[PDB]
Formats: sequence, structure tokens, C-alpha cells
Amino acid sequence: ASRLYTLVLVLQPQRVLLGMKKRGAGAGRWNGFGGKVQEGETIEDGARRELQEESGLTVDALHKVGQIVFEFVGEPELMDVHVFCTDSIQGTPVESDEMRPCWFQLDQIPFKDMWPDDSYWFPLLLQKKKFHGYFKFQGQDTILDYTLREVDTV
Ligand SMILES: Nc1nc2ncccc2[nH]1
Repeated sequence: ASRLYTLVLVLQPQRVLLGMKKRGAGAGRWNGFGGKVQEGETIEDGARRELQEESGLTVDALHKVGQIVFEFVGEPELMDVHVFCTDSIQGTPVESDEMRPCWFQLDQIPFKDMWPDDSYWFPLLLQKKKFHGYFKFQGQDTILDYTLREVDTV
């Protein structure tokens, strides 16, 4: 019982784009851009669509970098998050009622204001490693258990 989500990191040689979510799921935290995959839509097409919706940016090729499954205790559905990165975008990041984008130098990624699991897998993304992870959460702040391994094929 899992539901598909996407997550896109615009990762350039010296900086990464994140968005401050203003409401709803994950509000108040910096995040990549993504959301639910639609009926009849490929995961990658969903990732490209959500990047545009949430950041205003157009991406062509997206590179698969990981899969992370999230369990929230007390919630039936697991989140099956397909993570992608890109270094070539078009457009300029757009602030909307839903998200405030902002570039971060790689040594200044705001982990204290991000979901706590990101501290584990972001360093792999930064070194161009691919991964499979699982995180069991209680609430939005507490990781009860996790696994995380590097893979050759996402
Ligand atoms: N970047 C990111 N980390 C997350 N952790 C748990 C749920 C959703 C998440 N999005």
C-alpha cells in the first residue's frame, strides 16, 4: 500500500535550489519540488510537471538518483518517493503562494530547517551517488528507524 511521489533537486556545481513550503504538507521547511504522480502519467513526466508548478522552471532530461519510502506511524499509506536531479533548467525560479525558492551554496544547505531524513541522503546526492532509503517517522520530526544504502541502479 504505497503512493507514488516525485522529488526534484536542481543541483548545479556550486549551489542547489530549494523551496520554502508555505502551507500544507511540509510547510515551514525547505524542500525540493515534487508531488503526487497522476493517472496515466509517467513518474518522470510527473516530476517535470511538479518542478514547473512549484518553481516555475522547465527541465528536459531528469536523472534518477534515488527512491525513498516513508512510513508515518498511524497512517496506512507509505510514500514511495522517486528522487531526481537536474543541472540544466530554463526560466527563473518563481515565488508563489505555495513555495518560495532560494539558491543555497552547498556548504550552507539548511538542514535544520529541512525534513530530518535529508541530512542522511543529501550528502549522497551531492557526491552523485544513487540510493534506496526507508524512513519510519513518528509525526513530522522524529525518525524512529531507517535504512539507507547506495545502489548502482535506482
Ligand atoms: N525532502 C523530503 N524529505 C522528506 N522526508 C519525509 C517526507 C517528505 C520529505 N521530503
